[PDB]
Amino acid sequence: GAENSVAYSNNSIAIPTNFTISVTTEILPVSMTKTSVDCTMYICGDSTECSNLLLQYGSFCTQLNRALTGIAVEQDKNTQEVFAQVKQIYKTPPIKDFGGFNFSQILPDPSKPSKRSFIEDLLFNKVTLADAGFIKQYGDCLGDIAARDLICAQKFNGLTVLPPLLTDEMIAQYTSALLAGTITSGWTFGAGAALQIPFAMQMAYRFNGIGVTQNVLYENQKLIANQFNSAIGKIQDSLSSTASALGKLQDVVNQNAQALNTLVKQLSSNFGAISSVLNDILSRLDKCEAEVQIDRLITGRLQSLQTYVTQQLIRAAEIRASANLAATKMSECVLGQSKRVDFCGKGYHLMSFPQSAPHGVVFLHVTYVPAQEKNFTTAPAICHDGKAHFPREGVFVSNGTHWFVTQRNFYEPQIITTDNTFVSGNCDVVIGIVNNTVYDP
Amino acid sequence: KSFTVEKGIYQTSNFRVQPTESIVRFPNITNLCPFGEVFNATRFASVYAWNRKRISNCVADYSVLYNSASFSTFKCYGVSPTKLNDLCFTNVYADSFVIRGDEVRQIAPGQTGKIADYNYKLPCDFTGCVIAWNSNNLDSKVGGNYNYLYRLFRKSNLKPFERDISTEIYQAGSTPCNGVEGFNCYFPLQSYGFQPTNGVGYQPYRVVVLSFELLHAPATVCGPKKSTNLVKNKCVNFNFNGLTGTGVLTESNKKFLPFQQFGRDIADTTDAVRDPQTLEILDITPCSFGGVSVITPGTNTSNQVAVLYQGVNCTEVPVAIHADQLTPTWRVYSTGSNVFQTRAGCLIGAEHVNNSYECDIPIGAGICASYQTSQSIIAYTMSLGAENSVAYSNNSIAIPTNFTISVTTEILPVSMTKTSVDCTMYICGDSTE
Amino acid sequence: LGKLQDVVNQNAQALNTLVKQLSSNFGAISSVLNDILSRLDKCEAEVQIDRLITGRLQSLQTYVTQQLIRAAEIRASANLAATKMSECVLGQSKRVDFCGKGYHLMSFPQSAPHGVVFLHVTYVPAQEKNFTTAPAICHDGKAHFPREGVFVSNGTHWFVTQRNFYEPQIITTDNTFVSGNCDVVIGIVNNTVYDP
Amino acid sequence: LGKLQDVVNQNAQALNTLVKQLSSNFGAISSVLNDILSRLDKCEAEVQI
Ligand SMILES: *[C@@H]1O[C@H](CO)[C@@H](O[C@@H]2O[C@H](CO)[C@@H](O)[C@H](O)[C@H]2NC(C)=O)[C@H](O)[C@H]1NC(C)=O
Ligand SMILES: *[C@@H]1O[C@H](CO)[C@@H](O[C@@H]2O[C@H](CO)[C@@H](O)[C@H](O)[C@H]2NC(C)=O)[C@H](O)[C@H]1NC(C)=O
Ligand SMILES: *[C@@H]1O[C@H](CO)[C@@H](O[C@@H]2O[C@H](CO)[C@@H](O)[C@H](O)[C@H]2NC(C)=O)[C@H](O)[C@H]1NC(C)=O
Ligand SMILES: *[C@@H]1O[C@H](CO)[C@@H](O[C@@H]2O[C@H](CO)[C@@H](O)[C@H](O)[C@H]2NC(C)=O)[C@H](O)[C@H]1NC(C)=O
Ligand SMILES: *[C@@H]1O[C@H](CO)[C@@H](O[C@@H]2O[C@H](CO)[C@@H](O)[C@H](O)[C@H]2NC(C)=O)[C@H](O)[C@H]1NC(C)=O
Ligand SMILES: CCCCC/C=C\C/C=C/CCCCCCCC(=O)O
Ligand SMILES: *[C@@H]1O[C@H](CO)[C@@H](O)[C@H](O)[C@H]1NC(C)=O
Ligand SMILES: *[C@@H]1O[C@H](CO)[C@@H](O)[C@H](O)[C@H]1NC(C)=O
Ligand SMILES: *[C@@H]1O[C@H](CO)[C@@H](O)[C@H](O)[C@H]1NC(C)=O
Ligand SMILES: *[C@@H]1O[C@H](CO)[C@@H](O)[C@H](O)[C@H]1NC(C)=O
Ligand SMILES: *[C@@H]1O[C@H](CO)[C@@H](O)[C@H](O)[C@H]1NC(C)=O
Ligand SMILES: *[C@@H]1O[C@H](CO)[C@@H](O)[C@H](O)[C@H]1NC(C)=O
Ligand SMILES: *[C@@H]1O[C@H](CO)[C@@H](O)[C@H](O)[C@H]1NC(C)=O
Ligand SMILES: *[C@@H]1O[C@H](CO)[C@@H](O)[C@H](O)[C@H]1NC(C)=O
Ligand SMILES: *[C@@H]1O[C@H](CO)[C@@H](O)[C@H](O)[C@H]1NC(C)=O
Ligand SMILES: *[C@@H]1O[C@H](CO)[C@@H](O)[C@H](O)[C@H]1NC(C)=O
Ligand SMILES: *[C@@H]1O[C@H](CO)[C@@H](O)[C@H](O)[C@H]1NC(C)=O
Repeated sequence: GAENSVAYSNNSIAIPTNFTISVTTEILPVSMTKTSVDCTMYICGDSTECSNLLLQYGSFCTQLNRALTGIAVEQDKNTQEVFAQVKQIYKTPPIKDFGGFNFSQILPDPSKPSKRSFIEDLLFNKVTLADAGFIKQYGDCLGDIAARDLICAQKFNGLTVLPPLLTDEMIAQYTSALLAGTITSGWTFGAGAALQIPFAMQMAYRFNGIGVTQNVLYENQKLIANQFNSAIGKIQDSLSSTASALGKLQDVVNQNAQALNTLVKQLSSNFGAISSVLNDILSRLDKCEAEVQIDRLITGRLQSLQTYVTQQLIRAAEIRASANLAATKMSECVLGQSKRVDFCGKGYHLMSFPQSAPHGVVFLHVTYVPAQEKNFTTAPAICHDGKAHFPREGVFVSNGTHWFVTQRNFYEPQIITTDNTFVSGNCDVVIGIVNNTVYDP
Repeated sequence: KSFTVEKGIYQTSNFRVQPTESIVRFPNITNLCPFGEVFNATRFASVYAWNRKRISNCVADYSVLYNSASFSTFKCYGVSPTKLNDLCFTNVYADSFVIRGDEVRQIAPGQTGKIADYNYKLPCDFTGCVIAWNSNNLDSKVGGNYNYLYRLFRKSNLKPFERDISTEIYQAGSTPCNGVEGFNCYFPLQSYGFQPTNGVGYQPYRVVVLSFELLHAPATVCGPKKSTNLVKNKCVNFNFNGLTGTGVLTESNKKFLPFQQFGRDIADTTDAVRDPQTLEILDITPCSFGGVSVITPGTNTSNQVAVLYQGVNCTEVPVAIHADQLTPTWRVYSTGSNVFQTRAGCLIGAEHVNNSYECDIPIGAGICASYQTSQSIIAYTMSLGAENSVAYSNNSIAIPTNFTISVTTEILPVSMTKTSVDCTMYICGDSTE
Repeated sequence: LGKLQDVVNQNAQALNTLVKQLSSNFGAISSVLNDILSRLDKCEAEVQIDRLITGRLQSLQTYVTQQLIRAAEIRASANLAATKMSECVLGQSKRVDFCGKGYHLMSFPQSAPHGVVFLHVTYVPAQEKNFTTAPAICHDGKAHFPREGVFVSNGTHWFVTQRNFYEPQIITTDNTFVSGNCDVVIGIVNNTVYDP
Repeated sequence: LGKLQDVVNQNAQALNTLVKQLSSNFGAISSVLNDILSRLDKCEAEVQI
């Protein structure tokens, strides 16, 4: 990266005088495809003799089905714990009098039949084969036999994709509830019932939270609002242009589809048998050698299924980790203001907004970034009349002529007074103290 | 694999359907095969000049051979002999010759000796079968037949199914003898002496090797079975050109090349067949369509259930499930009054309810089911929760005046059982071997 | 205590599945080593027993793999429990909904078979009242903002109140602070500020 | 720095176990492909391999 050398000195401080309000998009997978498998059909193409031979294994694919059902239940659990943080389905007021902040892009659009917002619509467009499962209805596999779609081969070999419990509309409704609570009630709708608060005052709370006084909001409200709106516009273009915006989700989709395709391809292996087709074996050999060849094939295909289930358990563990992270982010950044650094964006965290996405969630972290800075001459304390003065909040600063106190993250100089500072002992122990006079009102 | 099922929705294996009928469809050919020419021949060829005969447009009855001919050895590789009636053979060649009795063992894959290296070699990956019978009363005369010759010397062993009828003098020694006989170079072909009185191992044996390959090409030599009709749109035990399987056969649209009869998908199972009689194309599908999930309150509560079929259209459920092949206890669940078409699929056995409750048994796609009391199973779109609309205004604030001190229990697992395994005892029950 | 009982059940079920999987032939003539070793001589006993050994070793490998998955999950839960004990028992956590629904006061641990139980004691504001608010107060041309709390009105007079409890107190110099003139802030109202 | 050295050891041990597991017969006549391919003709070489 760019080599840099900060101009550190023992009495020089860089204080900001201006800021920016950034909006950072960041995307977490939450769930994956609730795959299910019929062991009998996959291993044996509904032939009686192979089924009879598979009968004496029995416990193996009982275990496999148990594992896959656990995975599916875990996926539903993941989605619920991420999105169903609350249960009171709040709705936005008809009036969007939010102090100049424009939420139309993220709030629901009632014109569309589905209540996805604009950004959620873009996100659902960016991921290609999200569903590719339960949507595929029979008859298409018998009507469009010419195309030879992968899903049809998966269905004919017992590999099905179960539908998620929460539909996209229901998840979007949860998201709308979270948004409405965030932008009307502040953080209080997580800690018990939802209160109400004017949005500008909620913003003032957040600014007071990140250690800058509330007044600079009121003094720069319109500007801040404009900045926020512009940031949203930048998101509305940034994820609209490129195609790899939602890579992390599309990769998950691809892994699941690829795994199923590898399984139906692995059906083509001999596994040491005379042929990979049960029908050839059962039409070319009498009972006993058919038993032994079919046993070889059964063991091989059961091994392939066990491999698939093991990889699915690995991937489900990873998705559960990501879903736990998403739940923590929704709890700590949507439902409240997080003091943890770089947990919810690059900069001091103001708020976050959730947006649904296919098999995942998207957080728009709105954050405060100090932008323009000025050098100043500082000193850790002030000696007035033999006693030392230290600031309660802020640091001592000088423009070259006079000294003031300033809050850490914004240049708001104000004259030295008794109430700005406090006194602790004589001024002959502290290093770097300077002389000045302290106004007493 | 237990009686007491608990409350929930379970994915269950497709045992409901059972086949009921068999279909045999063999080509309309009736010419009995030339058994007379390759078995009842006046004279066979010498082993070094073994005679190859194409065979096509046959019906391999081979019960006619039971009447007269008795075969000392009849070994079949790649096919179990009991199945030879249930098959159609594509590229059938008969390789006929005569040897002595002791060398009949050399007509087999992976053998070595005079016959297996210098005269007649079979490949390792040999599909086909070998017949040999003693012929002392035909191919041996007093004084000894010398019409049967074998190649005694060769510089290198033969490749499979390779003939070598050269008669150049074999230079055994290191001095070339320029095309004449004498010392240290011999005439390679030596004549069997088949007296009618010598031992069994020096008695002439006639051998025919039938070489063919199976279930990959248009088969012209068919078995002696009797064809039946074609039952489509119903899952049957089909036997097409010996390819024996079970499934539903339907019409299709594939541009098969003239030299192809079987089509295979990515899984390599056969999917497209060409009917031998009427040169059309058929597609084979399974008759367990796929997911059939069963929804139930757990036993110790009741014994009623519902059934979801994933992805089917509620109109076409009975044909995809093949309800006509099922018992009435299944046909009640195939279709009834309690039809519901979810985007997850078709649900039968529970009445749809326009209300919305926080739900017990999830089904999918926003649908849940529960066993309510009207003591049956209901299905509904699950309720997200209480709709609310906070009364936001730009100068109104809700401040609390009182509080509560709640205590919330929440439970985390920390450890699990420290299991240990002795591999030797588990795998081997303390047996030494 | 479902979450613990499920763990117990998974471990027991896994072991039961293993001893049940001992009953499989794995392509051998029988699933019993004694039958094989009493019906066959050396060489075919070797090959049948090798088939059985490979099958049972595969079953054991499957068991160990599933145990590793489950142990990873338990380690994740144990790391979460350690973090909760550190951040909520040993201290007061500001993270929202980490240690109960509401503002976190404390937590108490309790042991349990193969797990831990946290009693999170938390503060939940219960009864609320509407009020007319304003972000600031213009006294004599300058704007007044509260240090801690928000400006509130019951309809007649204005007070400052801490965020999470209605404790109104009269406007004074020490309750508020001044920043510039009162012609830039939106929503400011007029009132008088007591000076002691 | 045990926690890191253990990771290193696990990776090295895993690779060593793999190259040691190359020495198993797995029910074949021998664990060496060269022995199998020099003692048997095509078909039984196919099945052993
Ligand atoms: C702080 O930064 C903002 C820009 O991020 C400045 O606002 C812009 O100022 C220029 C000229 O004054 C205008 O042309 C722009 O229209 C303003 N941007 C917006 C979004 O309104 C602002 O002037 C800076 N404040 C200080 C004290 O320097
Ligand atoms: C919030 O931002 C949008 C711009 O993205 C403002 O303009 C709307 O843009 C959309 C799509 O371009 C149109 O469907 C709307 O008709 C536009 N609004 C109007 C009044 O025409 C939108 O106005 C902004 N919201 C507010 C309250 O100002
Ligand atoms: C700050 O002010 C005090 C007194 O005004 C200074 O203290 C004197 O410094 C001179 C420097 O030589 C000494 O000669 C005196 O003896 C000191 N008198 C006392 C009472 O301390 C002090 O030096 C000043 N410090 C700075 C950084 O300006
Ligand atoms: C096929 O014909 C070739 C050529 O005659 C044979 O290869 C030669 O065999 C002789 C005797 O072993 C050698 O002296 C030559 O060096 C070989 N020439 C080449 C180019 O290989 C070959 O042995 C014959 N194949 C069979 C199965 O008989
Ligand atoms: C708060 O008080 C000030 C002065 O008492 C008001 O300012 C005057 O408002 C009237 C309204 O028409 C104007 O005619 C005067 O020109 C204003 N004088 C000055 C010095 O500003 C102010 O309007 C009051 N604001 C509220 C919300 O009550
Ligand atoms: C001196 C005795 C032999 C010493 C060498 C021992 C073993 C290796 C040679 C093995 C071949 C044995 C003779 C087989 C002859 C061909 C038989 C046939 O194909 O018809
Ligand atoms: C502060 O001083 C250093 C060196 O004098 C200089 O490099 C730096 O640019 C100054 N900071 C700003 C914001 O100008
Ligand atoms: C520094 O601050 C004082 C305070 O009034 C001001 O008078 C002076 O002009 C300022 N000087 C510079 C260089 O900013
Ligand atoms: C700060 O650094 C300078 C030289 O780099 C030194 O002269 C000065 O004494 C230092 N300030 C203090 C309080 O020590
Ligand atoms: C065979 O021959 C006739 C004429 O090609 C054809 O119509 C018939 O369907 C075929 N099958 C049988 C059993 O005759
Ligand atoms: C073969 O020959 C014998 C007598 O020569 C005769 O009885 C028999 O029917 C013939 N069998 C065949 C298949 O031609
Ligand atoms: C099971 O049956 C017994 C006796 O009827 C009853 O006490 C118990 O509550 C039942 N438990 C469940 C889960 O149904
Ligand atoms: C099949 O499902 C579709 C819904 O997309 C429906 O329009 C159609 O009517 C159904 N087919 C029949 C025969 O009902
Ligand atoms: C349920 O809602 C549908 C659609 O409005 C309607 O057709 C049906 O009559 C309703 N049934 C009941 C019992 O309310
Ligand atoms: C506050 O005002 C709204 C509408 O005037 C009302 O619905 C709500 O009940 C009020 N809040 C309380 C605690 O009464
Ligand atoms: C509002 O607060 C003032 C402060 O004294 C009080 O006098 C008045 O009675 C209160 N009015 C209402 C409606 O609460
Ligand atoms: C608050 O909303 C009302 C109408 O909804 C509006 O008249 C009023 O001007 C708004 N308050 C401010 C400070 O803009």
